[PDB]
Amino acid sequence: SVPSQKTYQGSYGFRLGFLHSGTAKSVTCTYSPALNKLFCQLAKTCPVQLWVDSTPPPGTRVRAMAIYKQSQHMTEVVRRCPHHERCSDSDGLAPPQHLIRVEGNLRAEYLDDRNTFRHSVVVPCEPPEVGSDCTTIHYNYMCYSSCMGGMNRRPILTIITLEDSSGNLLGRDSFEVRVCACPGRDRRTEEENLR
Ligand SMILES: [Zn+2]
Repeated sequence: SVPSQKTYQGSYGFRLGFLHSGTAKSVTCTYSPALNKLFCQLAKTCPVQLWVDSTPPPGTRVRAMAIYKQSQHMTEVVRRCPHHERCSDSDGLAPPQHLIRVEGNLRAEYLDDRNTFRHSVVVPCEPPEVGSDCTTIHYNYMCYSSCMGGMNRRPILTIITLEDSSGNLLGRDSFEVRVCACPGRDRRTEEENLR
């Protein structure tokens, strides 16, 4: 009833990486290592790096799923709010209910779990291009953390799983996400509160 969020590098040394985008008030996506938390604007590009120590087998995939961070909400499926699920901002592939989309990858698949009813988006695990040491997936988050009737100000985590071709676990990592109007200011504020 609750997906695991335990960090697990596995046999391939799987882990995420994030750019260093800063906290200017204009920034659209920014990652806080101190908070392990990504702050982003609605529907803007969120680059997430995938790092491995060795190449996983052909057919390996990478899945993203959101859960509520607070235990008392963790069994509730994270979905878009009653407004956003109806705003016809379809990209042609993502169901309108799904919070997390993958940008610019026609091989992305969206799953509505027949048992848990949770949403996820999965793509094939690509090898780095020549001259590159990692691969990057571009995610979009399609509701604000504040959306009423949806996340409703509750924080979420995104869980990224490296999977084999059967969907078995190879690796796992995660990060908190806040989708908000001013990620730079909010990151600064929360890092200050932590200090
Ligand atoms: Zn919304």
